[PDB]
Amino acid sequence: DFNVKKLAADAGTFLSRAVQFTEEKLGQAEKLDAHLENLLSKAECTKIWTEKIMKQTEVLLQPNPNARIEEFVYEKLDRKAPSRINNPELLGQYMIDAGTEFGPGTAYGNALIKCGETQKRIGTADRELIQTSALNFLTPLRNFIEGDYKTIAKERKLLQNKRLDLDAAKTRLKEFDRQAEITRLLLEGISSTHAHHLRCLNDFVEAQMTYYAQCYQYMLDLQKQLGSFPSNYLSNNNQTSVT
Amino acid sequence: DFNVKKLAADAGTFLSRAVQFTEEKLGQAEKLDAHLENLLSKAECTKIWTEKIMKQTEVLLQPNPNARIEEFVYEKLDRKAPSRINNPELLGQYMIDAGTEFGPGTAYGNALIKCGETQKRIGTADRELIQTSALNFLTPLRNFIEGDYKTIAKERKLLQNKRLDLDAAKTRLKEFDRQAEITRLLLEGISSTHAHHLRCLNDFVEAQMTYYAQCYQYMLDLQKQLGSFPSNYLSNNNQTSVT
Repeated sequence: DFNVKKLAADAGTFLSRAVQFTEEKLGQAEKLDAHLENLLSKAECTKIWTEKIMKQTEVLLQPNPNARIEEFVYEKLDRKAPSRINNPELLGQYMIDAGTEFGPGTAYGNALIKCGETQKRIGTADRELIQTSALNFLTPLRNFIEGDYKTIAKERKLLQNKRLDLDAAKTRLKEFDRQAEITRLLLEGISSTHAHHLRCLNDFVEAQMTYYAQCYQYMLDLQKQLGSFPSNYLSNNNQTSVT
Repeated sequence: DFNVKKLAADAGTFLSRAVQFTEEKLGQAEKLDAHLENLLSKAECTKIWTEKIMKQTEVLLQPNPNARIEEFVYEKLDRKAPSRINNPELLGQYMIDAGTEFGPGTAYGNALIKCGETQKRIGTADRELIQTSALNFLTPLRNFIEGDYKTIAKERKLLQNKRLDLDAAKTRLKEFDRQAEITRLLLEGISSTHAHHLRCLNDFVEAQMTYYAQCYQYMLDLQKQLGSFPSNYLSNNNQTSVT
């Protein structure tokens, strides 16, 4: 009865320390009073959070910092680059050829090109889905990464550089005021004036959302375009079908 | 003016013969009169069409016979194998940790876990999407591949085997009737009695379709759960926001 005791005694420490082992892709700022160290740590969480949503919409598997390495490389122009081909275009690309190869004297000939044009028009919607996820969700946050975030990192880097310079200036008894003011104004801008990312998430969920209803209400029309075999080919003299 | 003539003269043959170069993964049956050779060729198109829809729903890129090689390997049991993790589970898996790491004294604390639980409940819907595409669309057609299609290929193989045997029996002048009857009944079963795949496509489009409306009408609720900042935090004394 002592093994299952000692088995839970050194496993509680392993279960308690299972958090601080991963989820790191950048450095850490210099350890300032709690009014400024809390703003600097909140800036570090704001940096890791603003640079950890854009890894999520392009690939479909993002549980790891490999998607953050995929996010750290960035692209501004879309020139000489087409859309990525999706599942519904390839779900109808063969079926067009299968419908013109199978046979026209059969009720599948009024049926396979209906599903083929259905999949080929969900193909343009999924071509739109990769564009509305990359133009209003990937683009302005990336331009804010290479915009004022370099200015914020520059002002806090010169803050942490010249803080030790004024430590050298004040500790010998007998560039930090203006730099700390611009840095603290940037930190209070990215904490208090945070009306930049509520709209980004609230428009990203609408940009994902307004494709699902369109392709659903277009796939509802396939039962109307395909409803002739429970009404006209149901009464066929060759075979009966499902009503 | 003769170069652009000859350039469009040898290129018409290349544009006319751009079809018969690919799209082949099995063999061809033996070349029988047109009432039986047309049924045998229709059986070959029925075989390539029935064995070329199941390659399309699992992977998202199927323009080539590599998806047909992925389709030729088949799996019956789902034992000791979980669901594949999708995009919305991984779209909220970090955001739960980001919400409990960022800060609770801010209106994002009433906002990030809302989007996180939204993405985590689209995660179960995309966990359902890989199951309704693999259980009612991949499973019974695969059981029909290793079911009566082996019987159809066996009866037509013995047809093409003993047809030359009765050619040997009849051409020397001075097992094919019953085999040809069972084979022709199987070919007329897979041509005329074709009420097996209208329901499969008509239920595959409903199985894809009834996820889109559910996740759309669940993402419409995020504007209601997130509508408190255009009504209560809009009148906040720190900052105004968007209405």
